[PDB]
Amino acid sequence: DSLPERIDTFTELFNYEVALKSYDIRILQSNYPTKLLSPDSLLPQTSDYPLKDIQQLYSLANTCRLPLSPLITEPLVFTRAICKGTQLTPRWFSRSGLIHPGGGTYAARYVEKYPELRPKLAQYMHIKERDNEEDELLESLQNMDDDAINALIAGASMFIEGKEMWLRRGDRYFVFSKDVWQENVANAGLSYTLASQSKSCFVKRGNICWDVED
Ligand SMILES: [Cl-]
Repeated sequence: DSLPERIDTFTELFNYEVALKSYDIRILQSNYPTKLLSPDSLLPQTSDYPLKDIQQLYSLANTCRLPLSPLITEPLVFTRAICKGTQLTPRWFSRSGLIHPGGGTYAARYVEKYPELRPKLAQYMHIKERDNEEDELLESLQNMDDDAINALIAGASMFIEGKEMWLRRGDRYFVFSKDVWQENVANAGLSYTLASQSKSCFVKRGNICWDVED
């Protein structure tokens, strides 16, 4: 038929009423903001901060003995609270950028100093900083590779999370079992390769590099 047309046919073989799970995209967005799912949040934040100011903030946090920069005003109060032992409310976390200029969240660093506030501030931590002390959606999110999580952030058509496949259909994502989606791959006339394990990924849908079968 066509490689891209076979992927359109692939999505039509699914029964979106007998899906193992289903998630409203707007609900998922309010429970998990992008900054708390994104792999870039765990990195030093050189895209939003100048490398020189990141150095000065880290030096102030290491010693506890306020640099002049236009962006470091919010990170500076976090450093003050950490050094002096003062409090920051959940209101503060909800209105912050959530991400510390050195990577990771403000809520995880704060909970490292006050471990008893973990339940109150868990929703402000990155999914990779949470231990899941309460969750099925959090567990699926945590087991997504960087390409699958970034494809969920972007609203991509589909992606493989472990053994299950998530497929978008409007404002929801439907999750299907390994047996159901693998048979549809053969029923459509397709082969797949994970983006992380492929040399070339020219027909990419999320975390999936599609090809024809033989
Ligand atoms: Cl897509």
